[PDB]
Amino acid sequence: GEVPIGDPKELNGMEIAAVYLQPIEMEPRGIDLAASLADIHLEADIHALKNNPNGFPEGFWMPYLTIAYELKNTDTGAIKRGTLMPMVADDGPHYGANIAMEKDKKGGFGVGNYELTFYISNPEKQGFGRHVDEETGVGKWFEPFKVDYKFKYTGTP
Amino acid sequence: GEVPIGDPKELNGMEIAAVYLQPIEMEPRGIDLAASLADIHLEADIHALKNNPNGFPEGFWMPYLTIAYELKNTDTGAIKRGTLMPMVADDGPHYGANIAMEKDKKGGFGVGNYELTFYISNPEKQGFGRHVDEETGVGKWFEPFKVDYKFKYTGTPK
Ligand SMILES: [Cu+2]
Ligand SMILES: [Cu+2]
Repeated sequence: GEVPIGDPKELNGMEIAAVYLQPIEMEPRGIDLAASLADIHLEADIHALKNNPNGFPEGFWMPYLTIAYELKNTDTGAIKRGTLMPMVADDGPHYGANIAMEKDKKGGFGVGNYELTFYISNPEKQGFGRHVDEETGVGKWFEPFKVDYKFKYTGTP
Repeated sequence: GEVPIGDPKELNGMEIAAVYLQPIEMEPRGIDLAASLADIHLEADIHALKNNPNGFPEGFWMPYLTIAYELKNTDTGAIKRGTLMPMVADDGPHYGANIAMEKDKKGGFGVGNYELTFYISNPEKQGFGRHVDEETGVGKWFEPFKVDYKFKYTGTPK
């Protein structure tokens, strides 16, 4: 039961898609917003394309990324920011966050039209290395980038 | 190319293999022992088995693991320890380190008989999360564990 967000993008060797579903319970506790405080779980699905230039096998999950988001209700003008955290669910690893929409104390994050932006930086920021020898080496990582989606939020699932 | 260390182990929903190669030039610089100062590149290859209890599809690389190693020359008694760091090569991600063997004059790390031990802790130690709700959740992570290999080190591959 995942709601697609906008259209997926292909860039920097990766497919980058967004979905939301109902709030989830994550361990370790005290990091992700508690399920009962949230209205959605937002996920970024990020996997390697064919011929990924940093050596990741097609379809592999892209690990050690730093991902921030911005969510804007274009009807009300309300904007929030946060980060997506790496975690695993029954359908495998992803980057996600529980997010208050209707339940956000500030208001303005209810049913309506939204723009979602991911701000993504490469794994080296988190100490992940790459071979650069002639035999087994791989190319440079992408510079930090953003991807943008548009979607209708129809209410908490 | 790659020299296999011992046999791969299937444990805790993962296949856990060890290999060594020639020393590898890594980026970013300083993230590991310089290739020129090393004799081997030690790698741990760790992927999900079928029916992985923590949600990982078969074949996927297991990320965010903490992998400490101990390498012991059982002939000489020489021991060294370190950690294998996550990185990617043209055939995919793994955990690795450049290691001085003959070049290490602080111990007897020459050609001979070795025991290699990996001490492996689960992704939660590095902040990686898991769903635990009924609908989308996965099983509990393994407690820290060790795997042991024996091999003959014959010098840098060439
Ligand atoms: Cu999640
Ligand atoms: Cu390596």
